[PDB]
Amino acid sequence: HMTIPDKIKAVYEKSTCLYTSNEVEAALDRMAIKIHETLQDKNPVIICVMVGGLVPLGNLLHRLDFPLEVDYVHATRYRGDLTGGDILWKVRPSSNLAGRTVLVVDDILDGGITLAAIINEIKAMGAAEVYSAVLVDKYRKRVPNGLQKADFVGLQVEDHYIFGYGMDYHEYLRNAPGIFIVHPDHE
Amino acid sequence: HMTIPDKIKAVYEKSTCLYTSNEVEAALDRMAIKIHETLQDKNPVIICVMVGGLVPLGNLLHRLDFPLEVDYVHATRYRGDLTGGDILWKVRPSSNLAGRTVLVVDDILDGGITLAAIINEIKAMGAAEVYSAVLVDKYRKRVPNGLQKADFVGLQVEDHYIFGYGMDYHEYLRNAPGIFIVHPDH
Ligand SMILES: Nc1nc2c(ncn2[C@@H]2O[C@H](COP(=O)(O)O)[C@@H](O)[C@H]2O)c(=O)[nH]1
Ligand SMILES: Nc1nc2c(ncn2[C@@H]2O[C@H](COP(=O)(O)O)[C@@H](O)[C@H]2O)c(=O)[nH]1
Repeated sequence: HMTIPDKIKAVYEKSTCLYTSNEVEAALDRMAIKIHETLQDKNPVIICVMVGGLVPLGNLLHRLDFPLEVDYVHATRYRGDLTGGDILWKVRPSSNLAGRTVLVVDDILDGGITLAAIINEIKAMGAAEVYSAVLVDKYRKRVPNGLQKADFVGLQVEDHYIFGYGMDYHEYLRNAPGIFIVHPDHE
Repeated sequence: HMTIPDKIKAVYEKSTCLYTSNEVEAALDRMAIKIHETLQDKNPVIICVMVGGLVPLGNLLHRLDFPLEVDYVHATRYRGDLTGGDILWKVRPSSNLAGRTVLVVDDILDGGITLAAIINEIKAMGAAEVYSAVLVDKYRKRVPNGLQKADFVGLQVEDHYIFGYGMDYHEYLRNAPGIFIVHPDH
């Protein structure tokens, strides 16, 4: 009977397009300019926040024209975890970050807890400066211990269930060419 | 003293453009079409070989039009390690891969030992099928131990020391918009 790949095609067919890939590229361009002005002379280590950060960072990187390094980090947060302690670390920041300017790049700012915990841990390693870049910002959705606002924001959105351009629908659909809203039948 | 940044800026100024960003886009386009025809129904897990595969994969992903999943892996190898016997794993393949069609994505196929070791460890996790994609193939440079041919290749190149589009020069220049060759004097 019915498969997961079958449901995924269906989810995609029922979805509503919120941003075309061209609009995302535009947002990525806007961010690049802002990142340039701030970080061009900082010799930053740009940290990809796995796995949501992958396609945004990939597309963003070649728009960045100043010396930089790349690294990555991976952390997961439980549903009911509001402190930031009790977040599972898959890939930790390194001591190499000590005395370095760091830019953290993720797909979405929601509650803000994952990214705050990640930033704290990067700081705990001795990073001179820490910035944050986010493709989408769910501006109406912070919680007290969350990273309140990000330094660089591609797009501002309402609380939709969204996917595409690195954002998953249950691990699928990171490859969808834009930002899509999940039909209420599929949320 | 001379900063690492200053040296990097200089290394980029003397560099020679092998391929433009536009050329790289077109390469990625070719790969996407071939990947579609091979894997459109396999429900693959596409696996990013860190950190070289990040920008190639990131750019590639939205070109792929079929159901898929994403994961990453990280293995490094000593140049003197002529077998895969002493590759040091940063991030290992998961058990979740058991019974799955897997695509491995990397920046460059050089000798092939690092790639073949990654494929083998993936196979050992019980993977059903493993395919390999690479942005650039140094076709002349293969060793007997390494992975001989890649299933998908973006571009074939001579043995230049190269960077850009995810490929580094001592961790730098992964952001260079295209593929570039270091000046002989570097
Ligand atoms: N795919 C998807 N993921 C989301 C959405 N909202 C939040 N997330 C997930 O939650 C993470 C951020 O969580 P926070 O710690 O900000 O509450 C993101 O990196 C992302 O994985 C959404 O609408 N779609
Ligand atoms: N930046 C850069 N990396 C290279 C080059 N040649 C080989 N490498 C690195 O070595 C890996 C290939 O190793 P092999 O498969 O030959 O053991 C690639 O994934 C890449 O990270 C090059 O010209 N430039």
